[PDB]
Amino acid sequence: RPTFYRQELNKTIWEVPERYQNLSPVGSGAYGSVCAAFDTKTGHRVAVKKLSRPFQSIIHAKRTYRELRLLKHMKHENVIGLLDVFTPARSLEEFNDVYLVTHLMGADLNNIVKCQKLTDDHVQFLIYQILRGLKYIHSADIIHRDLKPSNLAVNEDCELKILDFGLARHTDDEMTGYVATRWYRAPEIMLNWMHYNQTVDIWSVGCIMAELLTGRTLFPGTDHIDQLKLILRLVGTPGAELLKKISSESARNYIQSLAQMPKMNFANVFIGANPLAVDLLEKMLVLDSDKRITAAQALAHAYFAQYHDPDDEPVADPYDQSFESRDLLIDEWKSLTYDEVISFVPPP
Ligand SMILES: NNC(=O)c1ccc(-c2ccc(Cl)cc2)o1
Ligand SMILES: [Cl-]
Ligand SMILES: [Cl-]
Ligand SMILES: [Cl-]
Ligand SMILES: [Cl-]
Ligand SMILES: [Cl-]
Ligand SMILES: [Mg+2]
Repeated sequence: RPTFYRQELNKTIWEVPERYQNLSPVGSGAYGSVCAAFDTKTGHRVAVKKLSRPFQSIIHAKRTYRELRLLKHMKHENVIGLLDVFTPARSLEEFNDVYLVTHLMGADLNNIVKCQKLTDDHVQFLIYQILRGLKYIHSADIIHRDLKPSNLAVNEDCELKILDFGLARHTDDEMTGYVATRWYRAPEIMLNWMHYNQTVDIWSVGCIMAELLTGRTLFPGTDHIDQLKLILRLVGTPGAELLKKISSESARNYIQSLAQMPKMNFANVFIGANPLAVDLLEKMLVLDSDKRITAAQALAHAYFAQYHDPDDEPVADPYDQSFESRDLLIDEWKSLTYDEVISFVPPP
């Protein structure tokens, strides 16, 4: 067991191993507080996140266990990994606090979209890396659920990592009105007309790719209905083949009210873009999710010819998510979390 030291930073007690020095607050949501630190064991600048109220309810205790399981599993160059996890508790009986340690990220994709002149080569390399990471995530039967520019870390060498997996955290208030939190969601998820599946992440990749090519949000809706109208004007209203599949009475009802529109010509929307970029966007931005390109299929598209290496696009170890359908008490979720903290082995 390492030695721990205590300090107060912005009205919060931080108790951390001596290896972590020069702690400085960086931000805080309702999920926890975050400090930047220097890790003397590894030489890395790190983010230390102290969870807030990790075991306050059954829903909160399960969410804590879900986040720790997911971060312990992810071992890939284009996905955030777990450097360390610790608790100052010496036993299950005094266990209350959980701290998570990752590499400190600087710029997100939001920063480089607003500010930099992107070549076609930049767009190829950035979207290649998102798809390489997503092939890995989807091979474990994990859905990200919240891909958007602020959840993509990028360095000076244009190297990218996926972060901030959806933990089923977002509220109705957070999705309301003119908000980036909704602009990258697939239309069938927008109003819960279908259950989440991994094809929803490819829709988000299409919205990010369009925004790197134009410098502008693809579907900046002022509310759910305005955003659906922007989507259907580009990709067309449902055809007979898709209508047949639509199980939700709610959806077919509102959709039959709208005048029919054809799919637009994407070469006239994305003026001057590489024709191979236009072709790949037509394969991602398909209303019928069964017909979208997969991450594994997209990596072999001629747009990525310069970067594609089928011997260096790895898949994940199997991931057991059976806990998701399990009914447990707060203290049982807390005991499972404690076992995962004490069994952690750091990376090489
Ligand atoms: N396999 N797909 C489906 O079961 C499904 C159910 C609902 C939809 C859907 C897609 C776009 C709009 Cl606008 C409305 C509904 O797709
Ligand atoms: Cl230490
Ligand atoms: Cl990492
Ligand atoms: Cl504790
Ligand atoms: Cl964003
Ligand atoms: Cl597993
Ligand atoms: Mg985020």
